[PDB]
Amino acid sequence: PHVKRPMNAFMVWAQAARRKLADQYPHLHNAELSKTLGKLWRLLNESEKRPFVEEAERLRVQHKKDHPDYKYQPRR
DNA sequence: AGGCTTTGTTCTCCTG
DNA sequence: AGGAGAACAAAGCCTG
Repeated sequence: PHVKRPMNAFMVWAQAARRKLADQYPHLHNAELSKTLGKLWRLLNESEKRPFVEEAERLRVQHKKDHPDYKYQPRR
């Protein structure tokens, strides 16, 4: 068994945004989508980012509670 | 199976 | 010393 990383603010926000974007732009692939998502992300300010920042932090805390002895060991 | 693409978090290396 | 560099979370498509 090999766990995986908790989502950060950007990833949490991109779940529902990618979706809405893919609707609007069916002809686009996730590569291109991601570029548009980037710009849309940095277009937000503190207040607009806060809920996802908070959401990434509770997700983060939960990950530690779920996996106490976890340690991130990326591959080479 | 793994690349393409993004941000943010966390890892593994270390020269002068 | 701390930071450059890269992995890896999400998505779904798509050759040989």
